[PDB]
Order: sequence, then structure tokens, then C-alpha cells
Amino acid sequence: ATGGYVQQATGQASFTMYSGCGSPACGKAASGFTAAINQLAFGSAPGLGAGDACGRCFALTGNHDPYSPNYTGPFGQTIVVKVTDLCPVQGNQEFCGQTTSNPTNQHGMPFHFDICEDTGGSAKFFPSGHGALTGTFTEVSCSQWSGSDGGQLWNGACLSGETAPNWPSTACGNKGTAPS
Ligand SMILES: OC[C@H]1O[C@@H](O[C@H]2[C@H](O)[C@@H](O)[C@H](O[C@H]3[C@H](O)[C@@H](O)[C@H](O[C@H]4[C@H](O)[C@@H](O)[C@H](O[C@H]5[C@H](O)[C@@H](O)[C@H](O)O[C@@H]5CO)O[C@@H]4CO)O[C@@H]3CO)O[C@@H]2CO)[C@H](O)[C@@H](O)[C@@H]1O
Repeated sequence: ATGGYVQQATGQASFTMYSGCGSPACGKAASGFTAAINQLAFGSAPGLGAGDACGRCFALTGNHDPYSPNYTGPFGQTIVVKVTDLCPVQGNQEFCGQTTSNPTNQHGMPFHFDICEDTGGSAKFFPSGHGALTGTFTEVSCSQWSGSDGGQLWNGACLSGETAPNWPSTACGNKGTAPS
């Protein structure tokens, strides 16, 4: 995509959970299940505002625990998240360190979703005792997502991806160049 970002409607991903998603990189939070996506897919860098992932909805499915490879299940539910946030390369090498020159993380995954705990998504997705998984994602219509968007936190905030056709397409737009 523009800027060299890798933005695909379906693929393989890793998954973690995080706390504190009330002031996210897209500039609007949301009351439903939300996630951060790795920088190479988000379409922006820290401090540059919203990227083209903002507001898009994805169905997430876990099918493997990389820390316990003998575990065969059960896994959690498939959930639909809205992307509101950025998982930056800096400080998150293991999971969100994908760059244009090495577009997979330490678990071999080209994408990463960090699911926000605050609003309930991680309790539906992660089985107790297994807080990091790999699996798949697929972009869906936000008709499949429940919740409501919060107010704009700063000028330029954007969740317009929530009404966009699936990638490839442009809604909020990408900013800057993808990390090398
Ligand atoms: O940077 C991205 C994002 O990270 C979030 O934090 C992540 C963190 O990055 C992950 O490293 C961390 O992963 C831990 C898993 O949640 C947790 O489930 C897993 O637990 C292992 C455990 O370590 C292991 O000892 C245990 O082994 C047992 C076997 O399963 C059994 O078969 C055997 O009989 O007995 C052994 C030992 O008793 O397995 C479990 C489960 O597999 O450990 C992982 C490594 O610590 O997850 C974090 C949360 O998602 C961070 O919150 C975000 O802010 C950040 O953006």
C-alpha cells in the first residue's frame, strides 16, 4: 500500500492482550472489542496519527499456542474487533517488529493483533492460561462488530475505515513510510 505498508484483508497473525486502550493511536476509542495492529499494517508511525487500518473490522481466530506447542485446545471464540490502535515496532520486537526488510515477527507471523482487555475482547478470545496465540484473520464488514465509537480526542482522529470496502482501498489513509 502507499508508504510501503503491508495491508492485506486476510492472513496469518499472532495475538496478545494489552491494557489501557482509552487514548489510542487512531484518536478515537470505541466501546466494543478493539485491537491494536502492528505498525507495518497500521499505516502510520508513533506521533503521526491515524493510519489506514483505523476503524476496519476483522474476525480473529486462534489455533496454536506457540509457548505450549503440545496444547491442542480448546482455544477461544472467534471475535470481531475494530482496529483503533498501533502496536509499534519500538518496544515490541517479538510480536510487532515486522518491517519491509523482514516482514515477519519472531513467531513467523506477518501481522499481529494486540487485543484490548478493558472492553472484554481478550476474555472471549484467549482461553485461561494462554495469553498469546497464533492463527488467522479476515477483514469483515463492521456490520459484524458491536459497539459505538467514542469522541475525537484530537484533530485528525479517524475511524473512517469502519465504512470502507475491504483492503485494497483507502479510508483514513497512510502516513509516512513503513519501517525498513
Ligand atoms: O508486545 C506485544 C504486547 O505484549 C503483551 O504481553 C504479552 C507478551 O508479549 C507475551 O510474551 C506473553 O506471553 C505469555 C503468555 O500469555 C502465557 O500464556 C504463556 O504462558 C505459558 C508459560 O510461560 C509456560 O510456563 C507454560 O508451560 C506449561 C505447559 O503449557 C504445560 O504443557 C506443561 O505441562 O507445564 C508447563 C509449565 O507448567 O505454558 C503457558 C501457556 O502456554 O507465557 C507467555 C510468555 O510469558 O503474553 C503477554 C500478554 O498477551 C503486552 O501485555 C502488551 O502491552 C504488548 O503490547
